[PDB]
Amino acid sequence: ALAQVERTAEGVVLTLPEGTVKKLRLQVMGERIIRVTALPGTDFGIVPESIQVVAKPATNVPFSVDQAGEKLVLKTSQVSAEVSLLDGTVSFRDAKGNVLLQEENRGTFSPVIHDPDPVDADSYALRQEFNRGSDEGFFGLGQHQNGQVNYAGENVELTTYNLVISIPFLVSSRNYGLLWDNNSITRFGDPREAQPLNQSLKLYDAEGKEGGLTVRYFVGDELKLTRVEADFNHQFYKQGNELENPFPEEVAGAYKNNTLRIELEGSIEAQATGKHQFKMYNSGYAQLSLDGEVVLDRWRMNWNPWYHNFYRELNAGDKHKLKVSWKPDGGFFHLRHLDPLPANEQHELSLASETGKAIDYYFVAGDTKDDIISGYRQLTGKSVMLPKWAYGFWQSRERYKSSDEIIQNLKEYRDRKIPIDNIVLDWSYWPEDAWGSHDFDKQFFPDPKALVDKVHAMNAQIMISVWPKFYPTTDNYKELNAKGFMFNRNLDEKNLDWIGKGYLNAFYDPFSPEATAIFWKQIRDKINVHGFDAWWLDAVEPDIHSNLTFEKRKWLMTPNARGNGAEIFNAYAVPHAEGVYQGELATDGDKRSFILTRSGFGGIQRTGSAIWSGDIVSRWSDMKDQIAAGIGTNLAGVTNWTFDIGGFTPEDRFRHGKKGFVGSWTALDAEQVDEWQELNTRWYQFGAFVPLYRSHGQNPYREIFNIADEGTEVYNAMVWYTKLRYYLMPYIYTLGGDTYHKDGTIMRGLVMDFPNDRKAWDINTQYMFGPAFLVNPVYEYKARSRDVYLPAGSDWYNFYTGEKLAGGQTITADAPLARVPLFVKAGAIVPTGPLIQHVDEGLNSPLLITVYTGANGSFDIYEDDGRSLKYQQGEWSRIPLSYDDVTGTLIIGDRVGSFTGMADERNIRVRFIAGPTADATNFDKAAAEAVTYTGKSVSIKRPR
Ligand SMILES: C[C@H](O)COCC(COC[C@@H](C)O)(COC[C@@H](C)O)COC[C@@H](C)O
Ligand SMILES: [Cl-]
Ligand SMILES: [Cl-]
Ligand SMILES: [Cl-]
Ligand SMILES: [Cl-]
Ligand SMILES: [Cl-]
Ligand SMILES: [Cl-]
Ligand SMILES: [Cl-]
Ligand code: NI
Ligand code: NI
Ligand code: NI
Repeated sequence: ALAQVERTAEGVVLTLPEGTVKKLRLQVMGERIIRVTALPGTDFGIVPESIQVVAKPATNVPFSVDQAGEKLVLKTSQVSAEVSLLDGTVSFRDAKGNVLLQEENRGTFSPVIHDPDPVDADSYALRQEFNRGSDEGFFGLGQHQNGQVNYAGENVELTTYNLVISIPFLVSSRNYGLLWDNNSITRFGDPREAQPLNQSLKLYDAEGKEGGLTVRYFVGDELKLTRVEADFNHQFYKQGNELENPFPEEVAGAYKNNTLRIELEGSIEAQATGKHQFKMYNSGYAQLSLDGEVVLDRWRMNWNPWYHNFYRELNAGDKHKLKVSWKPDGGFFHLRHLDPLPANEQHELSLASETGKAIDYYFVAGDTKDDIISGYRQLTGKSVMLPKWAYGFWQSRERYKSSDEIIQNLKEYRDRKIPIDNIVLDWSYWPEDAWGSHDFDKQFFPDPKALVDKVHAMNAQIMISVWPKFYPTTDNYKELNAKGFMFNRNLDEKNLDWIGKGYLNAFYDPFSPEATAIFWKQIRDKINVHGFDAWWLDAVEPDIHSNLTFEKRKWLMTPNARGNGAEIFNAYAVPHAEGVYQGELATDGDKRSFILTRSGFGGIQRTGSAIWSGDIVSRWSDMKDQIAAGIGTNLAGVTNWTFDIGGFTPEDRFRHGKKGFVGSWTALDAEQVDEWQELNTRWYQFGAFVPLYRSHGQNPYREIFNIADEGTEVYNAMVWYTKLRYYLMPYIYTLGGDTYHKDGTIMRGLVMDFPNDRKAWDINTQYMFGPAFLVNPVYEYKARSRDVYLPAGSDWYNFYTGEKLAGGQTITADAPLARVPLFVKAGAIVPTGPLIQHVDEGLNSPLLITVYTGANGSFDIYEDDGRSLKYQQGEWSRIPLSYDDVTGTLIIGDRVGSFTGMADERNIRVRFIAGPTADATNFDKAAAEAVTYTGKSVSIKRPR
C-alpha cells in the first residue's frame, strides 16, 4: 500500500499506512532549505513552537511536485527531495542529480528514559539515521572540549555545561548541512549515553581475578585501603557539597584536606571487536594508562571536571592492563565507556534526542560552507552587528574589587600605550546578602555612574556581570516569584552557594517573554541607568548548583514555561539573551547592545551575543582544545566566540606560593615564572586571532603588565600582538561587518576554504582567520617550532618575513617564543590602519593596502560608525579592492554607500608582497604607492 499525499502551500504531507510514523511533512523554507518532520501521530500541532528557528515557510519560492510510481519528487531551483511512497524516507539531491543526504529509515521512536520528571504520553526518545557507508566529513555541532573537528565516525554528546555549548547545526564535507531542531540533550554518532566501565567490559583486578578493578587509597604516600570495585564512582554531589558516593572513613578526611590520592589497577576485556570509546571524567590530577602507555594526562580545578576521551580498537577476548592515578584535590571522577555500535550503524550519520514529539530537522543545501552557514542564519536569525569596540582588546578579572581598581587598571594600559577598548566588572559588586538586587555595595562601588563616566572619559567601554540568580530575600526575587517565574526546587533542596556561610538561591525561568521582560526591567532600572555598555550574562546553562547529576539539573528546571527541564536542557541561553536584547532595543533604538554569555544554542547570534568556552584551565591541553572548540562553534553558524586567554583557573602552584597570594608575576615562586609567562605569551598570540580578543581569569592577575615586566621579550610579544590586532582592525571589522551583511564566519575550519583537500578536514590545530590568515597556535610548552600543514591549491607567505611557500605540504614552521606561525594565502588583500589605542581612534583612518601576489584577489573593506543601528538603514560603506595577478594591477573601486561621520577623502597607500622583505610587518614605514582616494575608482600597478 502506497502513502497518501496531500499537496500544501508549503510542500507535501504524506500519510503512511503502516509503521510508528503516521505522517511525513516537507516544508519549503527557502530556495535551499527544506524542513522534514516525521510525526508518530496525526496532529502536527503537537510540535512546540521552535526556539532556534524564527523563519516561516517561504511564500515566494517556486517549487514543483511530481509523483510517479513509488516515488514523489519535490524540488526547488536548488534542491530535489525524493520521497519513498513505500516508507516515507527522504533523499536529497542537488540541482545536478548528486545525492547529498539519504535517510536510512523512517526513524526510531522509543520511550523517554532520561527525564526525571513525568513524561507526556506523546513524548519519545528520537533517532534518525542517514548515509550509511559514507566517506564524508562532519563539522559544526558547536563548542566541544575533546579536540574534534571532523566528527565522522566518532561520538559527540550535545549537552550543555560550563565548558560545552550545543548548537545542533551539522555541516558536511558534501554540499549540505542540517539543523536538528530539538531542545533536549542530543547525541551525534552513538545514540547511547556513555556507560560505566563494567557494563560492556569484563574487568579483572590487579591479580587477574575477574570482578572489578583494584582500588588503592593513599593518604600522602601511605596506603590506607585496598579493595576491588566494579564501578569506581565519585562523579557528582547529590546535594550541597556531599558526594553521592562518599569515600571510606579511612580516607574521607584526606579527601577534604587534599592529601588523598588513589590508584586503579586491573585489566579490561572487550566482548565485541571494533572501535571502543573511553571517557575519563575528572577534576584534580588524573593520568590513565593502557597497555603500559599513558593515554590521558589531565588536570582541572576540583569544581569544574569534564570528560577526557580517546577511542581505541579492541578485539573481543583480549586483556589490556589499565592503570589510573588520581589525586582528587577535592574533585570528582568517573570512568566511562561505549562498545562498538552494531555493524551497519558504525559508518553512518546518526542523530538522537532524549525527548520530543517528532523528528524535526532542516536540510540546507550550499555550494560552499559559507552558503550552508547562510541557511543557518536564515533559519535562526541574522548575526546582528556587534559594536566595533567588541572586536578590540578586552581586559577582565575574577575579579576587580572596587571602582578604583577598575579605573587604575584601565589607566595603566593607557599610560603604557597598550591598546584596549573594554574592561569588565565580574560578579560580587552587590551587598553580600543581596545577590539579585542589582544594587552596588557602597563600600567598594560607591558611585556606579561615576565609575562608568571615568571609563568613558578614557575612551573605553565597561561590561558588567549579571546572573539569572536571585536570593529569596530580594525584592527582585519576590517580584519574579509572585508570577511563578522562579525555579524554587533549589531552595527545597537547600543548596547553599559558596559565599560566607552559604546562601539559599534560585534561578529564574526565562522560557516565557513575560519573565524575561521583568528580568530586563530590573537590570534596566538598577544598572542600565548608570550607562554600562554591555551585559556579561553568566551561568546561563543554567548552573544553578555545580556538580549535581545531570538528572538533578533537569529536575531543578521543572516545571518551566515549555515543560520539563529535560525538554529544553540546551536552550536556556537563547530566550534569556533575547529578553535583554529586546529590552535594549526598546530602550535605545539607535545604539548597538552587546552581550557576552556562557551558553548558547541555535539562534543565539540574533541577540547580539558572543559566547565563550567558560571556565577552562591554565593548561596546554586546554589551550590546544580551544582550537577545535572555536572551529566547531563557527562551523555551527555562531561566529562571535572567544575564551579566557591564559585559562580561567590556574593550578595552585601559580595561584600562591612562598609569598602568599599571587597578584603580579613577581609573587610567583621562582620556578613557576617561566611556564606562567610562556603559557600566557602563547595564549595571547592565539587570542589575538580569534573572533573576540579577551584576557580573563582567577589570580594571578592577567593584565599584560602583571604577567611580565616592561621591556622583557614576553611583555614585548604580548604588546606586539595587541598592537597588531589594532593594525588589522580594518581587516577584522570587515569580517565583523560580514558576519551580518554576508552571513560571514570569522574563525574558519580548513574545510571551509579548502573543501577539496581531504587532509585539511581533520586538522584541529590550525584555522583560517578571515580569508587571509592561516593561524597555527603553539600549544606545547618549550616548543620553538611546530608542524604546519599548508593547504593545497594555494601558495602561502610567511607573514613576518615574506617568504613564499607552495601549498600541499607540511613544514616545520619556526615558532620562537615571541611569535605564532602565521601564513598569508596568496591573492590575499589585507588592509591595515595606523596604530590606535581603541577602535574609534581608527574611524576614517589612512589605509595601507597590502597585496600578497601570485593569484587574483578580492576584498571589500566594510566601514560604518561602529556604534549605532543606522547600518540597518543602509548607513555603511564598502571600498572594493580587486587584484589581477596577470596584469599586476590593484583596483580600488568606486565606494559603495556612505554613513554619518564618513570621510569623503581617504589617504590610501598600496604595496605588493611577492617574496622576502624586511618590511613585511613594518606597516608605517613600508614602501608603498600613495593615493588620495575620494570614492572614485583608481588603479595601482605593481612595481615592475
Ligand atoms: C569550592 C566550590 O564551591 C567551588 O567554588 C568555585 C568558585 C568559582 O567562582 C567563580 C566566580 C563566581 O566566577 C565558586 O563557584 C563558581 C561556580 C559555581 O561557577 C570560587 O570559590 C572560591 C572560594 C575561595 O570560595
Ligand atoms: Cl604621548
Ligand atoms: Cl581619545
Ligand atoms: Cl585615549
Ligand atoms: Cl554619556
Ligand atoms: Cl589615544
Ligand atoms: Cl586618540
Ligand atoms: Cl586620545
Ligand atoms: Ni558615557
Ligand atoms: Ni598551596
Ligand atoms: Ni584615544
